[PDB]
Amino acid sequence: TNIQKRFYKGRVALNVLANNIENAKDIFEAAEGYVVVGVLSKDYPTVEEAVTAMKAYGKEIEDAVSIGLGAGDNRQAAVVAEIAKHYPGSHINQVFPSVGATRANLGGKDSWINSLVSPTGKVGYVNISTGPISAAGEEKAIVPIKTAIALVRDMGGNSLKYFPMKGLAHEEEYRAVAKACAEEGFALEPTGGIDKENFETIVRIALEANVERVIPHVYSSIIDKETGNTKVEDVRELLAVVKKLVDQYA
Ligand SMILES: [Cl-]
Ligand SMILES: [Cl-]
Repeated sequence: TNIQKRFYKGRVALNVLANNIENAKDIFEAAEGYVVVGVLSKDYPTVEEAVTAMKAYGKEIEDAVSIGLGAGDNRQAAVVAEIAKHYPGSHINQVFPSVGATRANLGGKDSWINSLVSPTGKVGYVNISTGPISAAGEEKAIVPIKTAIALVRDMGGNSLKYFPMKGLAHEEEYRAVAKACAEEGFALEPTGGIDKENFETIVRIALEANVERVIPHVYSSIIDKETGNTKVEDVRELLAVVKKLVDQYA
């Protein structure tokens, strides 16, 4: 699988955004290849323009592209499902009820698809009502983490995208998600409010739980607003943290 070479020592792959193809190349070099680089569907008016762009970013970085919704924006879920017919990338961000469509649309090309599920205020339970119609309903479907993992697997997904975390604001809920993932042999992608000061703790929680594959997403906290570029020195600093941390689980 293409994404497997993106995990440092098989444990942690960074997910950060690229502003342009030069930024993607510089990020990929700074992360020593242990990264998938987000290109957002929202940034393009059509599926065709998105596909063209993503292939052009991919050409340079061994197709280590993460196909984005745009901060988990559920209106982009149908657009991402459609992009999947024409470009698999290495990694695809998707909302829970569109995972199945996206896997089918890949038409057998290898890729890794996450499933957006959200905190609920209830330790042990995730909100799977993350598509456009489901997110707009009066009640949400709030279910035990492991039942959500089982359903994601039935839809052809590889991981839980846990969002929005607001950093460590929901630490106890995140701890239980990490535990459930580890026990089910399933991958986890913490997202939302991750910065250079809470990055190590968030990843460590997952590793300590014994989650095998973790993909932390680090977005605007490492983006230089002057250029819109993800900062290369920040990506270097994050990889150094990843190595120091993972080298302890031998
Ligand atoms: Cl996304
Ligand atoms: Cl957040």
